[PDB]
Amino acid sequence: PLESQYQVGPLLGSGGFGSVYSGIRVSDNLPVAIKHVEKDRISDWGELPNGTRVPMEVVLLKKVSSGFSGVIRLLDWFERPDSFVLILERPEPVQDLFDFITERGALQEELARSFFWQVLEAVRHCHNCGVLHRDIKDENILIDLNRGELKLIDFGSGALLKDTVYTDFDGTRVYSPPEWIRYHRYHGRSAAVWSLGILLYDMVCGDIPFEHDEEIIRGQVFFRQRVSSECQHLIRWCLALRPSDRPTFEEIQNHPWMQDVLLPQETAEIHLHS
Ligand SMILES: O=C(O)/C=C/c1ccncc1
Repeated sequence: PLESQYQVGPLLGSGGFGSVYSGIRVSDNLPVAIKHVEKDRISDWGELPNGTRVPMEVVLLKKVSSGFSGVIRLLDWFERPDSFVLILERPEPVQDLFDFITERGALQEELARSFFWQVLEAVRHCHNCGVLHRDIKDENILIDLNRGELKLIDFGSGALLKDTVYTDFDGTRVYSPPEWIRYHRYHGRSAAVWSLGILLYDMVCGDIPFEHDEEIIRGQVFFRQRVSSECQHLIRWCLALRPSDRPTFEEIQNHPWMQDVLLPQETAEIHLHS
């Protein structure tokens, strides 16, 4: 069973992740996303509770699979001779944060607060399940427009979470920390916080703060839009040059700028026009 089980639709995305199609589960007309990954382009693999050799991506997705709606749910997968096919949940209507920001410019702080908070809950969920996403960015975040709920997608650059140093990286350079640029070394959590600082800046300014390696290393933050003093403080904190000067997830969520977040649904009512 595979072709009879899913009705394949139009292509959604095409990148370093691969080829993702809109789909419909023939069983109950459920909206799905059908992701194809070529074996030759897969650089690291693991194994399941019993399992054969599957892509790390599948390992990581199964580990964060649950009722929690903050991380994309892997519903099924198939192995073909030269590829793996991932059946993922698809919200509907949906828009990714990159497209959302492109369309609307810098986000109001209240909306950025709601979105960032949900990103924080989702990443914490990953870390708790032993999974490090390592490609946190606007493109890897879907917005369920009706419910006001965000979903982390694309675990294709991820790894098991560990407390020892990482010497490999294949996420997005412009979201990577100065210790990666300068040394090819990072730790998971502190590097995740850095990329979260980039994302937050992206939300409130409508573009990322650094384009080139030298800017990343210099770590000097210029605000191109009006941003409140506390948000600027949180952003600069996440983007501290020294990894150990960065806030913990707890400190991020305790920060004064993070107080009084909207519920996702209150968020959709106010900012998503539902
Ligand atoms: O996990 C991914 O790489 C992509 C997931 C996804 C889910 C719904 N729509 C588009 C992409």
